[PDB]
Amino acid sequence: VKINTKANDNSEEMRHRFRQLDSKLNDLKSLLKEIANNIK
Amino acid sequence: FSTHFSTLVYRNLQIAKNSYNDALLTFVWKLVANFRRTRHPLQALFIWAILQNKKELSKVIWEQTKGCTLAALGASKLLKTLAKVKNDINAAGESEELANEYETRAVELFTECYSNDEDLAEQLLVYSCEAWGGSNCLELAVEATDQHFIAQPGVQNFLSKQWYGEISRDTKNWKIILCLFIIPLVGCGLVSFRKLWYYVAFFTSPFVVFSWNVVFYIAFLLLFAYVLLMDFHSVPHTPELILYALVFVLFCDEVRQWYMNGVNYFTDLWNVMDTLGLFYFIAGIVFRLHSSNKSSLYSGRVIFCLDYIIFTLRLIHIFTVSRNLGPKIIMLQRMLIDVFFFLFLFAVWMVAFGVARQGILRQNEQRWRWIFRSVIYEPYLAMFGQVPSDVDSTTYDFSHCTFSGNESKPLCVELDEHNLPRFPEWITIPLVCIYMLSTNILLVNLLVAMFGYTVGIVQENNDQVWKFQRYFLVQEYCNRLNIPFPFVVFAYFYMVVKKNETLAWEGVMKENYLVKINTKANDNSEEMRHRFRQLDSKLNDLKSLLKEIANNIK
Amino acid sequence: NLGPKIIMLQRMLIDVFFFLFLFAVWMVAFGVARQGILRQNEQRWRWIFRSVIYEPYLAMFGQVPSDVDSTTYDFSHCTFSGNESKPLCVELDEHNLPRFPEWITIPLVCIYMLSTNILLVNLLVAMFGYTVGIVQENNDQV
Ligand SMILES: CC(C)CCC[C@@H](C)[C@H]1CC[C@H]2[C@@H]3CC=C4C[C@@H](OC(=O)CCC(=O)O)CC[C@]4(C)[C@H]3CC[C@]12C
Ligand SMILES: CC(C)CCC[C@@H](C)[C@H]1CC[C@H]2[C@@H]3CC=C4C[C@@H](OC(=O)CCC(=O)O)CC[C@]4(C)[C@H]3CC[C@]12C
Ligand SMILES: CC(C)CCC[C@@H](C)[C@H]1CC[C@H]2[C@@H]3CC=C4C[C@@H](OC(=O)CCC(=O)O)CC[C@]4(C)[C@H]3CC[C@]12C
Ligand SMILES: CC(C)CCC[C@@H](C)[C@H]1CC[C@H]2[C@@H]3CC=C4C[C@@H](OC(=O)CCC(=O)O)CC[C@]4(C)[C@H]3CC[C@]12C
Ligand SMILES: CC(C)CCC[C@@H](C)[C@H]1CC[C@H]2[C@@H]3CC=C4C[C@@H](OC(=O)CCC(=O)O)CC[C@]4(C)[C@H]3CC[C@]12C
Ligand SMILES: CC(C)CCC[C@@H](C)[C@H]1CC[C@H]2[C@@H]3CC=C4C[C@@H](OC(=O)CCC(=O)O)CC[C@]4(C)[C@H]3CC[C@]12C
Ligand SMILES: CC(C)CCC[C@@H](C)[C@H]1CC[C@H]2[C@@H]3CC=C4C[C@@H](OC(=O)CCC(=O)O)CC[C@]4(C)[C@H]3CC[C@]12C
Ligand SMILES: CC(C)CCC[C@@H](C)[C@H]1CC[C@H]2[C@@H]3CC=C4C[C@@H](OC(=O)CCC(=O)O)CC[C@]4(C)[C@H]3CC[C@]12C
Ligand SMILES: CC(C)CCC[C@@H](C)[C@H]1CC[C@H]2[C@@H]3CC=C4C[C@@H](OC(=O)CCC(=O)O)CC[C@]4(C)[C@H]3CC[C@]12C
Ligand SMILES: Cc1cccc(COc2ccccc2C(=O)N(CCCN)Cc2cccs2)c1
Repeated sequence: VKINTKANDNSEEMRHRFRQLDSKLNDLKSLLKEIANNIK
Repeated sequence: FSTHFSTLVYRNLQIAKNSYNDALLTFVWKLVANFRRTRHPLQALFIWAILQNKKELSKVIWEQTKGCTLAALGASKLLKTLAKVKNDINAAGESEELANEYETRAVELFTECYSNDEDLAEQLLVYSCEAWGGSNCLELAVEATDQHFIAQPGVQNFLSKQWYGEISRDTKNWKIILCLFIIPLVGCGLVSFRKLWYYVAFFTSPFVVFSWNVVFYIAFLLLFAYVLLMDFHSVPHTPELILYALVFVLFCDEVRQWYMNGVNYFTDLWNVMDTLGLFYFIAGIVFRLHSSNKSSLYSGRVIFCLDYIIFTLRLIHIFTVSRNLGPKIIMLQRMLIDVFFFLFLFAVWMVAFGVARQGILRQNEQRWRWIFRSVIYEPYLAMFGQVPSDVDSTTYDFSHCTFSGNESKPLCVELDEHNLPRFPEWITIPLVCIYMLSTNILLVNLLVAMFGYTVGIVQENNDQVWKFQRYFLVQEYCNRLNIPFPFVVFAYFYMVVKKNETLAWEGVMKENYLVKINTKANDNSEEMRHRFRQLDSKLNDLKSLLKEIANNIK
Repeated sequence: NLGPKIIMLQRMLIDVFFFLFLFAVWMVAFGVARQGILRQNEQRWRWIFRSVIYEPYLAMFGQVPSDVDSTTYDFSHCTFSGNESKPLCVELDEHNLPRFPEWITIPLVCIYMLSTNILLVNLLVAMFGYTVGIVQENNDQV
């Protein structure tokens, strides 16, 4: 477990979090587009 | 080649070829002259681009040539020789850097090749050149003193396999050395032949020939010493005739070396030493044959003694391949400057002290031998811990000195009106004390410190130089008849009386090496910014589409 | 306290062997040359080795071989024949004067002393210093 923690201490998860946020934003944009299409 | 070839570069190349010349310079010069006035067009283009200092274009052209290691080695040699003639300071760095870069490229490519298949790598190494420069990779690296390429594990392993010959490289040295003495032990399984026929295989190995030559040289030295010390008479006896016979074959080998090579053969120090030793031996024989006159015999004996010193000092050179003493012997020649500095300081102090003491003790010696004896020899002996003496009146005695120069004794000290010595001790004694302090202690300790620093500094690359010299010696031994020294005269007399899969594999490994370099460069892992920019552009496009949809709705 | 140093002691054989090799080469050369140019046909092995090896060996410790200069040479210690247990007398010429020239013997001994007593010992000191510096890293482990 200590070896695994030392390996994971890279702290590169920021890129993964940013990618997840971008995917969520894309999903929100798609939902907004669908709502706009439904309105018209 | 006719028009786009730079005129300045053309003139410089012409001057270098006409002035220095070399096995490769002549070839490139002739090719350039022919084109201006196997065809190998890629090699010609590579040379044209490299002679004009086009690093990137030269690298691009290099990736297309079939023989890449040989081309890189030739390029490094060409750049080094061109820089050796250049006078501009700025270009001297650029040419050296480019040559080093190409040498590194060749080293890396050969390391990649050897790690895949040793046999094919060795075949490529021995692969003869198709008139690229008239030589293969090893010869070009040697002529370009590319020590890195010769010091890498693959070339050293190849040289070791060639050196041990048929005998397996994984054979204990002591076992083979023991088997050398007792012949019948070779039949037994003590010695391997992994690589009757066994005898020929054992005796054709240059290792065994070298060992036998060492044994015979030691025996020759023993015989020489015995003749000098115990069996020297007016008329030479059988042992001295045997000694002359043994020297004759060495003289014949020296003449053969003079014939194969030329005046360049005398550039090396040890060849000069050998020639001087042989000439001294001949002069000693000439003096000795005058049995009637004893003075000639004594002169011949002295000449033989000096020649014996010369012969004996060569063991240091011959034993520079043992792999334990070799590196230290190689480093030995790296400490001349410290010795010269020490000798300079010591000589200055010696002259000053000797002249002062002789002047303040004795007047008008008029004999040169005693002048130098008192001025140089006695102060020189102080280096080893003995005081010059004669500086204090108490220990001085008049029995050893002579008032006149008729006898072979030092001149007596100047005496005053009362027949007492005239020199004052209160300046002589401090003088000798200061001289001893300066010479015996400070200088020796300073020399020790300088030797320590030099040893520390030069240990980094000593093994590389030793490996280069090992290659030289191994090639020298393999090049000659490869016969034991005492039995080479027969070979001389008889010979006088009577007398591309590899390139494709190299290209594939070159492509693999280029791909590896590209991967190493791309390992930066900076693509995250590009991915983020692409995501931002996609988001902007989605926003524009949403705005268009909203506009369409209203 | 002494253990690590004793352990490191066995790490300096190669330097000693190199020093002994060079010293032996020089010793043999100088001894043979001097014996040949001073005396002829000793015929006794013990004195041969005494003059060729032992006396030059003593030069390692700072004493000059001697017998190279005619001034200090005396005939009392030497014997013309080998009956006695003394070194053989130097070869004499027609006028009963020693025959060897000093202008080659003296430089020979000076060069030998310079090469052996000073250069070799200092080189050994330097090699010992380097070896001590290098091997101190893992001596405690051994
Ligand atoms: C005939 C009598 C008077 C001579 C006896 C003296 C021995 C001490 C000499 C004779 C031959 C010598 C050997 C001749 C050949 C070699 C091989 C040499 O080792 C290598 O060649 C290493 C090569 C490498 O791998 O680089 C070291 C010296 C050695 C053992 C010599 C060591 C000393 C020996 C045994
Ligand atoms: C003016 C008078 C005093 C004449 C003096 C001449 C000597 C100083 C010459 C004669 C023989 C020479 C030597 C022959 C052999 C050697 C060993 C050699 O040692 C090495 O080079 C070690 C490195 C290697 O050879 O691989 C260096 C030159 C030296 C001392 C030579 C240079 C100096 C010597 C003693
Ligand atoms: C006494 C007089 C009348 C004759 C002169 C004798 C010398 C010419 C001989 C006697 C023994 C020989 C030595 C026997 C053993 C060795 C060790 C040898 O060094 C090695 O074995 C290195 C091997 C390695 O490094 O592994 C070099 C030669 C040497 C000094 C030999 C060189 C010449 C010596 C001193
Ligand atoms: C650090 C180094 C360079 C200094 C050397 C220290 C001592 C070895 C020297 C310094 C001054 C010297 C002294 C200078 C003068 C004399 C008088 C001299 O006797 C005389 O006066 C000679 C005339 C006479 O009276 O007969 C005997 C030596 C002595 C004590 C010298 C002996 C050694 C001394 C103490
Ligand atoms: C009455 C007193 C105050 C006079 C000064 C006493 C000391 C300061 C003197 C006496 C002897 C001198 C020394 C005599 C010889 C030398 C070697 C000399 O070395 C060199 O300059 C290069 C040559 C070499 O290294 O041997 C340096 C100074 C030193 C130590 C001298 C420096 C000053 C010393 C110690
Ligand atoms: C005089 C003749 C007739 C008899 C021979 C006497 C020696 C056998 C004895 C006398 C005193 C002894 C020594 C007394 C003290 C010491 C120090 C001792 O070293 C330590 O104490 C190391 C301890 C540490 O490292 O902390 C090793 C033995 C030694 C040299 C002893 C070893 C043997 C010696 C020299
Ligand atoms: C041919 C003639 C001249 C015979 C010469 C034999 C000697 C050279 C032998 C006899 C006793 C030996 C010694 C017995 C004890 C020691 C101490 C020993 O020192 C160490 O190993 C220190 C490291 C440790 O022991 O932990 C090394 C071997 C040595 C010198 C031995 C090797 C050499 C000696 C003096
Ligand atoms: C740096 C080292 C290796 C060089 C040694 C320096 C001096 C110690 C040597 C160099 C040349 C030698 C000289 C060479 C020749 C002679 C003549 C010699 O006297 C003779 O001529 C003997 C015959 C006679 O006249 O009776 C006395 C020694 C001397 C001055 C030698 C004494 C010491 C000298 C100056
Ligand atoms: C008339 C003049 C111009 C002749 C040359 C004078 C000096 C350059 C000679 C005289 C004595 C020579 C020295 C005599 C002995 C040695 C030991 C020798 O050492 C070795 O090669 C290995 C053996 C060892 O280290 O002792 C190196 C050269 C050196 C300093 C010789 C180098 C050249 C020296 C200083
Ligand atoms: C003073 C003097 C003069 C000539 C020869 C020597 C002994 O030199 C060696 C001793 C042992 C092993 C090899 C050598 C050595 O290199 N040659 C080549 C010399 C190149 N000029 C001598 C050899 C003859 C046959 C095989 S080897 C010494």
